[PDB]
Amino acid sequence: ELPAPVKAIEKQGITIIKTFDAPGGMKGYLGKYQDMGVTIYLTPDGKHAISGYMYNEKGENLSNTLIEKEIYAPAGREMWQRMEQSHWLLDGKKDAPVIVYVFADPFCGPCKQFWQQARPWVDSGKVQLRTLLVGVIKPESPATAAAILASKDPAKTWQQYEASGGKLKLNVPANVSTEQMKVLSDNEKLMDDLGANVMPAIYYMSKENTLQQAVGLPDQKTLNIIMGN
Amino acid sequence: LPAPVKAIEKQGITIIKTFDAPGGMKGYLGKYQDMGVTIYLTPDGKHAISGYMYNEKGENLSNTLIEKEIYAPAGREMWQRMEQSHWLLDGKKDAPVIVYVFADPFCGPCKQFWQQARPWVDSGKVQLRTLLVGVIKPESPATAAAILASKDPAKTWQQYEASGGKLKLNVPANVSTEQMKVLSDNEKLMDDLGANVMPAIYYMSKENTLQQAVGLPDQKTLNIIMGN
Repeated sequence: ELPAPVKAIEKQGITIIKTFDAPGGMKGYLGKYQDMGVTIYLTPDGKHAISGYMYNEKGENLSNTLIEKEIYAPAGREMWQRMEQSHWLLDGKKDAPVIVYVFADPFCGPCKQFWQQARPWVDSGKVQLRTLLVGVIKPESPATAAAILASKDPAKTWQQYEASGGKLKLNVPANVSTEQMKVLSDNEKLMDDLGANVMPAIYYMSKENTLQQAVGLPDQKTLNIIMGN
Repeated sequence: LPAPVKAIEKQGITIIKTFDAPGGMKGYLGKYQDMGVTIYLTPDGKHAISGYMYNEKGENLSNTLIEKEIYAPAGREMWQRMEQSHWLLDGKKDAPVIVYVFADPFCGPCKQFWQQARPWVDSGKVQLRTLLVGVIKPESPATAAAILASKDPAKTWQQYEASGGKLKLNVPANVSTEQMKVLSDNEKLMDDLGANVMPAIYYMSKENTLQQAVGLPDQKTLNIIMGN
């Protein structure tokens, strides 16, 4: 179905997703190479095609913009909304401009270190952390997570738990209640879909409104990026 | 962070996580713009290599890892949402290759794709699972609902596509509430997937990552959709 120059580019290992309208009398083709988006532009003469990246007068990489909006953004918007709708615990001001979701377990050492790393931004009102608790690392992870979900102020209990390094004493109930069992079960199902079993599993949005991830304790550059610097 | 890795960070790489690599090497998974990157710290601890690691059998382990950690997760939730929808089966229920397609009764390219798929569907290798929507023409909703309302909706849809839309239908007095829900749910999922042109085709790669094709596929894309 494809113009010959585009078929030649196909043979270099590119699979075509869709056509699109491009500037300057050029027809666009969006494709993938090993799951990375690629853009191809058919020239006006119709007898040549260019595989590469298009830039505009303002210096914007329009090919990256298009690949982000058409390939990556839809799955990211959906995961972001799913986390938004889950039972997360608030850490920081409800009006903090930067939102960060974190999967955490009570017996995760690195989760508490990341909790400490976040304090300067959280305690200044810049970032809110939204924790999705799971109970998967240790045998008592489910009950311990359930005990904090059961407390009168779960979000405050979680802060005390992380700040104290897990030394905070709890009243653990006779069993995980059906409501608490649902929260934990849903949170691990969202964690599984996201592909990280190591914690903290940190999710945040790029300036391009694409979902980004950090797993384990971030280094200084990744931390500063997560926190919106 | 080890100094050679910090130098690579300054080239525009944001690190996601560490991982274990062969031979006393530590791995770092990262991104450059939209691109997944692997970095390997040398045993001496004083050098790092940004690139792709291969094993004796010739597998690109960096690509395997980048696919599993960065790309495979993005697809799963959309895939299950399509599975849970009210799709119509075209082919064997046990066919190993599953292909979802958003389609409208008045989409011309959808019927051409339906024809292209016949060799794989008829062989039992591929099942097409059609998510009907009613968006193209004023009569698209009523016609899609009529097909959902038929005695054997999956068979009516196949006959409808095979006939180029000439198949005559029994039209009901209105769209039922369940049919209306099916059409509305399918249209909202299609919107979330970001493609409004049809056929909008969704399928899984050999690497278990979600892929999309929009419009009538060319020969190479068709072979890939069908699992060749």
